Formats: sequence, structure tokens, C-alpha cells
Amino acid sequence: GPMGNGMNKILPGLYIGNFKDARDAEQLSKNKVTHILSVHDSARPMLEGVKYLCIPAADSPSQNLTRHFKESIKFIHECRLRGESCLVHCLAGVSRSVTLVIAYIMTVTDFGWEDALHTVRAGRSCANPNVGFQRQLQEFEKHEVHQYRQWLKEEY
Repeated sequence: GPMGNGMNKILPGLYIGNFKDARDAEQLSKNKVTHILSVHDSARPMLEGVKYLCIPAADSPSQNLTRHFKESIKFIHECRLRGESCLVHCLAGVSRSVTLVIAYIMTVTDFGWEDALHTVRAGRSCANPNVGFQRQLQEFEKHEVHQYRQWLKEEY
């Protein structure tokens, strides 16, 4: 489906889904999601029992997401380090949320963005950052990921 078939586990304690999955109490309970990184235009805290990170961003190649990589990675990582689960979602769980999760995967591995995307697609086939985000990711892979990797290693 163009918007997935429900939230999908990408890494232990890390899921991606659409705006609907983000409201799915049972799905959230089953997956023990206690953290939600909402990245879409109307992103704001919604449910109880959940720590939110809301990033008002549009799914446009003009939308800068790289600037949100650090805070997104920190949110996700501290959640996972505490043995908790984080759901990263946008409207369809195809471009925005996927881009942030790819950035995270690249930072906790030696993966380039395409290998990271491959990792995401294995869990959520509809994953497909818009061309602009791929560009930003490509850039991230070229001149910053090495920098981010050191950061997490030193910070955690």
C-alpha cells in the first residue's frame, strides 16, 4: 500500500508508520511504543503515556530535514537506550519519517543512505524519501554522517 499496512519494526525499539498507526492504541500497546516522533505539518503531542518529538515539516524537496537529524537521532537513541520503543511517523510513513529513520540507521551503523533505506524497506516496503530528501541524505552520507557517528559514540 502507498501508506503501508500498519507500523513496521525497522530496528529493535524503532517503528515507522502513518498518521493512523500513530493513533492506534492497541497497535501502540502491542509494540510498547512510549515515544513518538511526529514529522508532518500538523505535528503536536496527542496521546497520553507518550513522549513526543514533533517536527513541523513538509514533504517537499525544499523542506530541510537534515537540520532535524541531530535532535531526531537523540530522541530515538535515548529512547532505545532505555529499552523503550519509538514510532517515527508522518502522514504516509513514506518520505519524512523514513528520512529521519534512515539518518538514524546510518549513524548507528556503517551504512550509507541506500543501505539504510534498504534496511527500512525490508520492514516497510513503501519507504521512499522524496528526491530532495535523498539528496540531503546523500549529502549527509558524504560530509556529516562520520561526524554524527563520533558524536553518539562520545555522547553515549
